[PDB]
Amino acid sequence: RTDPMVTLSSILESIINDMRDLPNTYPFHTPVNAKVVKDYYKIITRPMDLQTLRENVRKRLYPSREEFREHLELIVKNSATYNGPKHSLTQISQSMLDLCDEKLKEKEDKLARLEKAINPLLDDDDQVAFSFILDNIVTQKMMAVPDSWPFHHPVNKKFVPDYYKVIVNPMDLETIRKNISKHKYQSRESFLDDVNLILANSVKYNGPESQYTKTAQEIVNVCYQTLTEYDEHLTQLEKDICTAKEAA
Ligand SMILES: C[C@@H]1COCCN1c1cc(C2([S@](C)(N)O)CC2)nc(-c2ccnc3[nH]ccc23)n1
Repeated sequence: RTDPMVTLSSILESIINDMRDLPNTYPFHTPVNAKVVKDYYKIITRPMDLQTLRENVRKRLYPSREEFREHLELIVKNSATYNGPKHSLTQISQSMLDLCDEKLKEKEDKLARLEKAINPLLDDDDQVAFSFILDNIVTQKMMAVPDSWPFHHPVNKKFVPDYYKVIVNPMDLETIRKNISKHKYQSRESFLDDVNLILANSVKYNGPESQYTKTAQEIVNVCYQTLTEYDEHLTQLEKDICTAKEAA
């Protein structure tokens, strides 16, 4: 009878209420006015605030606590970049994230039940096993490529100011890991689309002959090599995930 997305959304909104009530948080309650803070979008790529977060909850945009927390954490990350890692505003934003984490921990079993009702694949043992393997390929093989650090995380526009003018469809290994953690990939095909986007963006930003692109090529190649080594197992997992998906 009960729509678990409604129940989840009410929990998330309550957390937003609690974070809004923390001291000195008003600078985070609504979007930054980028006409008064005239350099804001030259530095920040993914703006976020509590009003936008709440509207997104009400748009039923967060099927689990992961997607919600990712957006909440942008508030902290943006403040660390724009104001500084130890600025009072960054400490204030971190106090909101800390409270969120306390509330999520209090409610973790309830949240897990709602999340699996919304998306039964989150509790499917073949999906979980498939995602586990992908994450290990990323951390033990792809991130182990020498000098692969430029590809481990999203580019910070503060440090590479023209990056997102050139690269409008960015991708990086942390984002892929976040996608794995959310069970975004049900087979290798979608995973390889994101992996190859890293390489394509290197060709575009750094050039096809750049050492950065040679490193990106090595990341892609070790991914192919490892997927091949695990092909028989991965194929069975993919088949069983498909079956579970048809059933859900
Ligand atoms: C532009 C280069 C090459 O293509 C891939 C992305 N690349 C990055 C990525 C990063 C990040 S980061 C610190 N989160 O922004 C993700 C790790 N950083 C710097 C960088 C930053 C400052 N000076 C630099 N000099 C040369 C590179 C460079 N390049």
